Amino acid sequence: KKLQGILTLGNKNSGFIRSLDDDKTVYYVHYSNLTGALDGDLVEFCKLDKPQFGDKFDAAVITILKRARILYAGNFLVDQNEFALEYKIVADNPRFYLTMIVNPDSIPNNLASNTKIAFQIDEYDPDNNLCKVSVQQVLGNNDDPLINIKAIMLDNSIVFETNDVVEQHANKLSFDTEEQHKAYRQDLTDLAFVTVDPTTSKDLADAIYVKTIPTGFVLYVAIADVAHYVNRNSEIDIEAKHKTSSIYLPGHYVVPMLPEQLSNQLCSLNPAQKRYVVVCEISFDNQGRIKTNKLYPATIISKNRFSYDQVNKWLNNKSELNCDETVINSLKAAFTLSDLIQAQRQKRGTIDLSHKETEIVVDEHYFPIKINFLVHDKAETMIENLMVVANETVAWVLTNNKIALPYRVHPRPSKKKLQSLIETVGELNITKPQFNLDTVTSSQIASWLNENKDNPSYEIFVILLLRTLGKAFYSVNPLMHFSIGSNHYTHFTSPIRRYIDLTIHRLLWMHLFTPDQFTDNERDQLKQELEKIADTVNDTEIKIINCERNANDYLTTLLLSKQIGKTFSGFISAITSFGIFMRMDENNFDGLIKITTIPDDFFIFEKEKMVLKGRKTNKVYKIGDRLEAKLSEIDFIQKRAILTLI
RNA sequence: AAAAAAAAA
Ligand SMILES: [Mg+2]
Repeated sequence: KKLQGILTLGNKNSGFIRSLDDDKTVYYVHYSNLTGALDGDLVEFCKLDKPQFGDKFDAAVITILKRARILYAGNFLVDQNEFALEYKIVADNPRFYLTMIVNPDSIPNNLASNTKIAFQIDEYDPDNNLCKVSVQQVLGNNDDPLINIKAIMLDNSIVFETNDVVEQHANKLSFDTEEQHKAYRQDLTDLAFVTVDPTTSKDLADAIYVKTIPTGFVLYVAIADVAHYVNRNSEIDIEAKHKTSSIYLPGHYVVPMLPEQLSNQLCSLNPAQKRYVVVCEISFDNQGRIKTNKLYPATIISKNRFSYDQVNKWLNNKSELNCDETVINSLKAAFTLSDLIQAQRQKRGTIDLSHKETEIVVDEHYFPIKINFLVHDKAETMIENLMVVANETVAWVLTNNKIALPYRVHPRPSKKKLQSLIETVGELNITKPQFNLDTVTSSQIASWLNENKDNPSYEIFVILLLRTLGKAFYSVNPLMHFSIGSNHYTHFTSPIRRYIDLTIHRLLWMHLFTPDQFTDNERDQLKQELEKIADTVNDTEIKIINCERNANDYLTTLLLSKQIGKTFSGFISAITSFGIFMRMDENNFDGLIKITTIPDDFFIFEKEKMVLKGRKTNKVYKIGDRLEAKLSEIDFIQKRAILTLI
């Protein structure tokens, strides 16, 4: 018969097709055999008669079954030649390789050159890779960095435009004063809950209070009661389900999963306002082992809105925070519990995969200024520990009550991927591990990292381990979370900005808090949808991560384009057939050193060790080597910084 | 070129 699979385009816009079969078989397809297909398209293909060159079969596309996109971002150009106007579009995406004939009836008379637009394909000629396109949206000035970020979101299918019906529905909502007197809702408004968040955030989902008892501690994790305001399958909910999460882009810019009157006002646990929450209350003994837990709706008043910067500076006795003594005692008790919890998590097995992370600072016109390294201090570590224990507790409560739910899962990595990792890292003098590769535990990977922290190449070690370990995702099947270290885990603590957390809250309400206010058909309708919700969230998480990486590259190469001629030190992060990727120390960005212009020899890529070796002199470039290199150009088409060795 | 845990965002 005929085969079917998804096309992925890479270097030079050749690529491969991943079949939909059981084996997920991979076939190579050269540019010349794409027959009009674009990156991400689902295609029908045939396997060519020609004998396999090696590695895998080569393929050709027969037809396109379903396009990955309907709109594409691009730059519109107009010029006058003779007495006739000429239109051109240059697609933002370098994998959009078709030559475009612009339908003139789609061009407003007032559309000026160098305007970012979105277009659709009206027709295509598979034999010449030329197509007719129509402008569908005018986005704005092509030189404005914010317009390019919005184009990137559009190119990744990420909704960002205001939805007028949804904003009007959200503006109708208000605080129901009578909800707090419900018998099922515990009044906790006297307790000294507080919030600790980055200084600029206005969506505050979580508040904490920790009390000491003679036998140990009681922790209160209060999470904004989003399900109270957002009814399932309402206009607001449907839009939230489409987004699946809030998006945070550089420089301030947030696309919220929920509109602002909810995300930053009615649900945000803002200081001094009465707010409805769902509380996970956990009592601990003096060893930090969970003794009991209860979940229940409540009312709170946050007493203080703190930043991470404020709490960390207070920790080092440099400055101090203006709050009641009950808050001070809760914060001190929260830190004691958090250090204690951290110790219990390491004992049970948990993999600390921390590494360098960055953010891009932009000015008032969205132009990038500099790159900052992020820190993850005690206060951020403290909140993280309390949020993890609540998430894990809720996962177990729902499982124990036999309620189907979406877990946050992370499977054990395969034996083959680990062995591949082991060989790669031996050239970096990372110890060979002693554990069994089929059975290796979280505890054993953590110990393995530990016996190597002082190695100069520990940073790239963690990078390679992170790729070996792979993606976490959501699943209704009760799979383990290998890197966190638990057999059951979910996302409960952030429903203002993640749709899964909202779903978890709904499950709590419908099965445990007020099952009597819902019918069995409501419970079964949600149960039947869980796997589709997990699928959409997983698919959209990929799009968001790709969107962030596009924006990081666009903004970082735009910033470096003004620093041509500076020399940067760094280390080799990857070796490819077309050259070396070097990660620059000062900005954590990978630049490309093209193979052809490496000095002193002619270098050949050898896939065996993933090195470049010089045909004479035996010079070897390998992953991890320290380098110094010159910034020679910015490739604005592919958004790669190109470097030359010094 | 390829890709990633956790947490607050
Ligand atoms: Mg928070």
